Amino acid sequence: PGPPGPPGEKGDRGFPGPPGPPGPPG
Amino acid sequence: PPGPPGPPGEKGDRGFPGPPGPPGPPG
Amino acid sequence: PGPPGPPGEKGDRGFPGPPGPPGPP
Repeated sequence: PGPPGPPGEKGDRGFPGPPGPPGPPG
Repeated sequence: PPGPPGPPGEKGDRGFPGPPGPPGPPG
Repeated sequence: PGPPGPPGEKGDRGFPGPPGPPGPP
């Protein structure tokens, strides 16, 4: 049988991160 | 003959969280 | 033909998130 195929396409970029923590109480 | 290409890769990790918000005002 | 190739590489990490909301007064 033949060799394995080439590597697949690179995945999509991740989603942007969430907003940061709420700031401290004043 | 070589096989077909592998599957597309997985989606990347979500970005890190942003920094803390500003403090509340003194008043 | 041979087997499928290796899975593609994982995607890049997303962009960092925005600043958090303001703290309470």
